Amino acid sequence: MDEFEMIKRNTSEIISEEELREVLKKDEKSALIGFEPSGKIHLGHYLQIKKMIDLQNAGFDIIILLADLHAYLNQKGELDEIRKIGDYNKKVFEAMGLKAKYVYGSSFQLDKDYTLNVYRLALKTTLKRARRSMELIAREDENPKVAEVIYPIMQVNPLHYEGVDVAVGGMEQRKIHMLARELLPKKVVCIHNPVLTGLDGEGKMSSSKGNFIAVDDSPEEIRAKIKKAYCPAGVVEGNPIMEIAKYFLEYPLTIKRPEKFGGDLTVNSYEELESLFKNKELHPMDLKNAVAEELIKILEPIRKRLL
Ligand SMILES: N[C@@H](Cc1ccc(Br)cc1)C(=O)O
Repeated sequence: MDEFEMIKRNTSEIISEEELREVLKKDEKSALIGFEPSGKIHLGHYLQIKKMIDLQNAGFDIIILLADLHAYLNQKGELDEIRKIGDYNKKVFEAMGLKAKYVYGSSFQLDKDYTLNVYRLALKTTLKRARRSMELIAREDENPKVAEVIYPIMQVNPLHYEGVDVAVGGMEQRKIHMLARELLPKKVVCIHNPVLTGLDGEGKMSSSKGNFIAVDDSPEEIRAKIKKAYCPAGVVEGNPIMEIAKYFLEYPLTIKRPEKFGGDLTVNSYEELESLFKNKELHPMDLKNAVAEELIKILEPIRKRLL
């Protein structure tokens, strides 16, 4: 894989790929991701951080926006407590091996120019579109607040992207990013990462849903979570165990089993794994055993540093 293919690997879309190729030619390029700070950092976060690390390996300067004001607007609590969750997230991201600059949103998002741009964009953005943009992001609320529609307009504020060539986020961000594509004065390449399925297979992985493996989970804990996880024989779609295998594991993968079940299996790619599992040659228990043990090893250094 050249740089472009490394970056493209395991993303859901790049907007646009011709734009990304132009960016890669530059000496200096920057990529941004924002996160509302989360009390637990989970594999969904890790997947994206891994992508920022790809970008870093591709010579991008990395910026992590600790989106405290956004989290505030999205009902995650008071700013001071959010910022301390932010500082913890920074430690986790550093433990994952990311080399980045960290910025707290509230550092600049209360500046007069930033605020003026919020209001200018507020004039340009329909309520309907703002609300549509937040469907996968907004905290559940029986009586949606004005804060909900301020959030996306802040996210499209041009002062977040000045000197940034690439923005990365989950596919949940795509409607907001489409807003930005249309409104931003200077185009920024969007790279969208896939959204992991929840361990119970019931919806998307999320902090509020308690359906994820946190990167600092004890090995006992990871094993129990994976043991209970949705993982029907033969089915790859919406199978979180297969997702973990696709997104986190290295190949060739050596799947240890009893000789009773075929004995050790060596698989040279995720697509190879996909065919075996789909053909019912690899049973969920062994796939889970392998995924849990490889995942524990993957996360070990991170859990260890957070010690
Ligand atoms: N919308 C992202 C947070 C975010 C992302 C990007 C900016 Br700019 C501001 C905030 C959230 O879902 O984590």
